[PDB]
Amino acid sequence: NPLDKWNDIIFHASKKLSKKELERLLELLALLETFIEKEDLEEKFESFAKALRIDEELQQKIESRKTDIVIQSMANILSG
Amino acid sequence: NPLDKWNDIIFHASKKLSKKELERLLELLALLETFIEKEDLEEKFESFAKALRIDEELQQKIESRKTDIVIQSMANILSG
Repeated sequence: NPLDKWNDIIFHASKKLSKKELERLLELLALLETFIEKEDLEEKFESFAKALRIDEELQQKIESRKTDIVIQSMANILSG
Repeated sequence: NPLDKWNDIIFHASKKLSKKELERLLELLALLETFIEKEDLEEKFESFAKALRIDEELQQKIESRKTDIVIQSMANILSG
């Protein structure tokens, strides 16, 4: 449901603000991915990622992180 | 303009497919951020990021990476 609210805000904000926020996220993703390559960590990331299907603790940490991202995102849009 | 096409596809695909794709990206961002923390790389990432305003070469690499992300994203939506 926090994620539903994020989607609501994205799709109902002005096209100008939603576009800027999604581009911000795209750029951050690109930076992060590029950093991981620059530092040769790709295999390590991949392992760490598989865990999510099974590991309850990680699932909790990622879920908490996604909400933090949503909150920032929402703020950015409301902030203008 | 590649980014405009991404936005077009996001906002004009079914709400079901666009929501799933944006959630996929959110989860990936959360994984990446969490990984960087788990590995104590936060300061290093931050420096690497500042460069983007000035460094032509990085600007090119990130720009190429964003397009790759867009292409995958678009494919995901078209793929269903």
